[PDB]
Amino acid sequence: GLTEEQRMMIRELMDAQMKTFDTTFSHFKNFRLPGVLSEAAKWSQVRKDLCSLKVSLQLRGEDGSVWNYKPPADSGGKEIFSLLPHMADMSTYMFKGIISFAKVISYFRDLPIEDQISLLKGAAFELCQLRFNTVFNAETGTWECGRLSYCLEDGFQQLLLEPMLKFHYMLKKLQLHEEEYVLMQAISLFSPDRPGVLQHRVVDQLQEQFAITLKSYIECNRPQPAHRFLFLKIMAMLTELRSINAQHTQRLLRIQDIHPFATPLMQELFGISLTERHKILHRLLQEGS
Amino acid sequence: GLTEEQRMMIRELMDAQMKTFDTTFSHFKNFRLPGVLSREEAAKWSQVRKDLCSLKVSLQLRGEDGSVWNYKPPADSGGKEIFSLLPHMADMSTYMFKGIISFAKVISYFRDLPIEDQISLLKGAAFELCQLRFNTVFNAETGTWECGRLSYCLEQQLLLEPMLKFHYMLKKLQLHEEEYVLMQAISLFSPDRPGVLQHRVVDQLQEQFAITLKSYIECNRPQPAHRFLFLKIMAMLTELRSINAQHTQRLLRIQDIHPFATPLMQELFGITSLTERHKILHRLLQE
Repeated sequence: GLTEEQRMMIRELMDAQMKTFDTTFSHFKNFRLPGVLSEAAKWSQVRKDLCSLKVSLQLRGEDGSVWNYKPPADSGGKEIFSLLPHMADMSTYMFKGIISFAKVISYFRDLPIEDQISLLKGAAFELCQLRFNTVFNAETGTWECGRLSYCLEDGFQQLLLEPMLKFHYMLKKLQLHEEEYVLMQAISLFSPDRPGVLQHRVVDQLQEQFAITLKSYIECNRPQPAHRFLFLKIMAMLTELRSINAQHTQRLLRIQDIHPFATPLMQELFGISLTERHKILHRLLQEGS
Repeated sequence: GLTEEQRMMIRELMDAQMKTFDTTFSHFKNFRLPGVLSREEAAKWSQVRKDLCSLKVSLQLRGEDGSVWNYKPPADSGGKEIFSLLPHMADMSTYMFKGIISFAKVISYFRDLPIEDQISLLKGAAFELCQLRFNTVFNAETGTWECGRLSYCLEQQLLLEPMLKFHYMLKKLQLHEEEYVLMQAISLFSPDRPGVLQHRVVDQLQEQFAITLKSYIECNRPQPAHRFLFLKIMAMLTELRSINAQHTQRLLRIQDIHPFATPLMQELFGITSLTERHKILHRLLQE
C-alpha cells in the first residue's frame, strides 16, 4: 500500500479541503445580481468571449421558492456584461477558499511570504476550476452551488469546442475521488515555474512528491481497466488547465479594459516588493487560519 | 344608433379610461419583490394558509436588454413563506387603485357628487374596477395577466376559484373597450354601497349607464347572436360583486396576522368623519 508519509499527506490535504471548501456555498452572501428590468476588433473579441461561457442563473430560497435569471442575447451593447459583477463576487468567494486551503498546508506556510503570494497568483484560477468541477453536473450541464446553480444554455459538439467547457466535461468523465482532486490542487499549487517564485527548487521537490503520492494512490485503489493510464490522464489534464488559465487571464484583461468588473482581490491575482502590490493577499496570509 | 347624450356619455368614459389606464404599466416602478434568498391563532393561521394558496401565481420580469427574471412561489410549508408576494401585490394593487381614483375623478357625473359619496363609491367599487381593467390584459390562452414588462402566470381545478372563472368567462365575451368602460361605470355608480347618501341620484345614473350599454349592444352588435349579451354582462357584474366580498374578508384575515396593506389600501378596506378616516383618498380626490 501507501507509505505512512503518503497516507499522512493525503489526510492533511483532505482535512484542509474539508475545512476550507464550503461545498454548500452557505456562507456566500451579499453578492451582486443582474438588475431587475434592466476598437471594433476588441469588442468583436469580447463578444465572442462572453457568448462562449453563457449561463443562466437560479437561486432557490429556503422556503422552496425559486428565482431564475435568463441572460439577454447579444444585441451589441453593455447587456452582455450583466452577470459579470455576480461572477466577480463568486470568483472572489472561491479565491478566498483557495487561499485558506493553501494556508492550512504545512508545506505551504513554511514557504516565504513572497513565494506564497506568487504560487497563489499562479494557481488560484486553476484551483478554483478544480473545485468547481466537483460540483459540476455533466448530465444537466450545471454547476450546483448550494442554493445557487449556473446552467449552460443550448449544439453540444460546438460547446465542446470551448476549452473551458471541454475541460470540465472531460475531467468529470474520469470520475475522480476526492483524494485525487485534492492532489491535483496540490500539484497545481506547488508549481515551481510560476512567475516570481524564488524557492523554485523546494517547490519542485514538493510537487514531485505530490505527483508520486497521486500515482501511488491510483495504483492502490483502482484495479479496474477503466482506469488504465489514469495518472497520466490527470497530469495531462493539469497541463491543459494551465493552458486554459492563460487564455482565461487574457480574456479577463480584455473585458476589464472595456468594462471593469474585477474585485480588488481579483485585480491583485491577475496583476491589474511583491507584498506592496498585494496588500489583501498579504493580509489574508498573515491572519492565519 | 345611440342618442347624442349616450354618444357623449360614452365619449367621456372612454376619455377617462384613456387618460388614467396605463395599459402598458409603463409608470409602475419602484415596487417591492419577494426576497432573493395559541388556540384561535392556529385556526386563524389555518384559514389564512388556505387563503394564500388561492392567491398562487408565478411572476416574470422582462428587462429592456432582453433578460428575464422569473420567480416561482414556494409550496405552503408553514411560516411566512406563503407571504413572500404580499408586498409586491400590495404595490400593484395600490398602483391600480390610484388609476381607478383618477378614472372616477375626470367623470363629470362623479365630480358632481358629494365628496363623501365619492369616497363611499370608490371604497365599494375600487377592487371591482381593478379586476375589470385587469381582464383587458388577461391572456386566456396562456392564463397570464400581461402587465407590460410584468407577467403574472398561474400554475377545472382553477375554474373552481371564482376569480379565475370570472376572468375566463369575461374574456370569452370579447367585449369592446366601450363595453368595459360602461361596465366600470355601472359598478362605480352602485347606489347600494355602504355609506352612500345620494342613493336616488346614483341609482338614476347607474340606470342611464346600463341603458347606454344596452343600446350600444343593440346598435353595434345587431346580429341576433348577441341578443342576451347585456344580461350576461350584468350577470358578470353580480358575480364580480360576490368575488369582491370574498376578497375583502380574505384580505382582512391575512392583514390581521401579517400586516401588508399600504396606507391607501388600509383606507379602502377600513383598516386602522369619513373624510378624516380616508385622508389619502380625500387628498387624491382633491388634486
